[PDB]
Amino acid sequence: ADYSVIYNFAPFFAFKCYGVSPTKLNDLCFTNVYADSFVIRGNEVSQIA
Amino acid sequence: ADYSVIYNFAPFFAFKCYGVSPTKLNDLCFTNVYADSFVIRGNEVSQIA
Ligand SMILES: *[C@@H]1O[C@H](CO)[C@@H](O)[C@H](O)[C@H]1NC(C)=O
Repeated sequence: ADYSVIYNFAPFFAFKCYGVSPTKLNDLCFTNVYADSFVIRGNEVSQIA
Repeated sequence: ADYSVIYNFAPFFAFKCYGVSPTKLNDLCFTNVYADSFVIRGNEVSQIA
């Protein structure tokens, strides 16, 4: 997993991580990763938390 | 030093201060001030910390 290339795919501003830090994702080793994708409204982004 | 005129020079939103507060900068008296200027990408601003 190379998390330093994600910035080259989408025009977002910054991550928002809860249990870890965005800069420390290149050192830890996990068991499985899951990715969920969808489209919502502008003011409903704060509800994903 | 008058830090209330800085808002009239650049179209930024707000300060981001770490050791002090932006509203209390008119009272303290320092020894020297340094200013560094450059241009970076949009998503690399969060790395200046
Ligand atoms: C720096 O500040 C103004 C904005 O108030 C800018 O338009 C201009 O390039 C500079 N000021 C002058 C007098 O040139």
